[PDB]
Amino acid sequence: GITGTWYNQLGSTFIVTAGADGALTGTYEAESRYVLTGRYDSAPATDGSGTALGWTVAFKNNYRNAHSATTWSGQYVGGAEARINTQWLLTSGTTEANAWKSTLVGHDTFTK
Amino acid sequence: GITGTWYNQLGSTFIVTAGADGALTGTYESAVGNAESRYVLTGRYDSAPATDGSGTALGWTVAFKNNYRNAHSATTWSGQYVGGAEARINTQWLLTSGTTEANAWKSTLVGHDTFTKV
Amino acid sequence: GITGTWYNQLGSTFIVTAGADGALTGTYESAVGNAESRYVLTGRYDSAPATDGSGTALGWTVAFKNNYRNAHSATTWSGQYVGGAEARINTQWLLTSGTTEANAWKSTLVGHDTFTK
Amino acid sequence: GITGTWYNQLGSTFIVTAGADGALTGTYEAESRYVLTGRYDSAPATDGSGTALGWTVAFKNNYRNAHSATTWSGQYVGGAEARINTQWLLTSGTTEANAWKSTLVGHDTFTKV
Repeated sequence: GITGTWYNQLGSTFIVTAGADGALTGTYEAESRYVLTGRYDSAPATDGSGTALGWTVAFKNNYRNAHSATTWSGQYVGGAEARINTQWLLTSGTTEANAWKSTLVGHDTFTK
Repeated sequence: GITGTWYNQLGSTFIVTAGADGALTGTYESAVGNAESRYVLTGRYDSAPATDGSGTALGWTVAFKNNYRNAHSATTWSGQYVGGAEARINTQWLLTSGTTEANAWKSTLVGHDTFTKV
Repeated sequence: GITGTWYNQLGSTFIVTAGADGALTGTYESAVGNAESRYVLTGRYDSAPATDGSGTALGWTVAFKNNYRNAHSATTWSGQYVGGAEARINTQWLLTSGTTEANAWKSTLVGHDTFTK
Repeated sequence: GITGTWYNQLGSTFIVTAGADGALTGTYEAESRYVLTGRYDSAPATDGSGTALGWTVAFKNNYRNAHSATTWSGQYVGGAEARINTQWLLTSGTTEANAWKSTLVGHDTFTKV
């Protein structure tokens, strides 16, 4: 149930395809569209546990470059209403003097 | 630059190819935890970084499933590449395990990794 | 405002008083009632927040050790108070457990809690 | 052992006094001095385990206000070269429109040297 169009809390849209080998590929939202790549556990447990996954987006496309990248780590939860629960790290490229403030942390919840 | 073999402070091995689309591909082998042999990684990087001395932002994911064993978990590394006589990849990571809704609050570990050439 | 009784998404109880000097003191309730699961908290907040609608920055710590149990672990919450009337406290936390040097890479959990008054 | 003057890799002086009832009090460094308050495990294991700790500093004093606070979470590793390893979270006050980018994360290592 991972393959699909997902939306987070701020109307961002993630279109993902989950290959049977464990690959995740797709798009993050024209000038605002970006490539995404990740991996997921293609053989989760069955004690009712979520499926672990993750992905990465570099905020560079042919229209802009913000010099940074975000990784989302979390799990897909199946049920009457499917969701993906994640936490994320965004890192910006900095000078070494500035490295201490290069990384933001947050959380996102996605729904179809 | 980024392409090559790196080692973190625990001895884990990171073998990467940085392509010109900004794709990261390679394998990861962990010196710790419930992992054995190599795992597939996939990632992205800024392939047109600032020319100002700023590091190179990157990120990647490893799901710890291979033919040897499955830890039902995935890790992401977010950080930057700093070139030079002692080139480095400084990262922070999130490790999420599959849990039941009830146990979710203890699903995610956080830490930092430093990768160097030896 | 910040002073009062709050609870997070899992029903845990936080009893906090904000001091005139930016001090935060109070108690963490794991169960509603049980005293064996009652823990001392302490923190700091911004006693003079910006006037443009920004929240109020805050932080606090709970070490999981009282008269009855010692988990050998400690949690810190970082986040902000947002008043108005819905009034919410939004945080991120870090829980560390004492470990050997060899297992330090698995000593800290991370998450987010939201509080209701 | 915990009580003392600690320095991080970036300079900053933290002065902490450890209390027998698990409390932590001190200052982060006069217009750049701030109150720090925290807790720790005053009965740690002797199996080689580190002592769990946490503290908070809100960056307002009688001179300045940055509208931000930081929490540190980690453990004291005593022994030959006493050290405190930590992960930290800094939050600033934001509108809740800028809320997704209100919180920075990093790690700090402290020595008495």
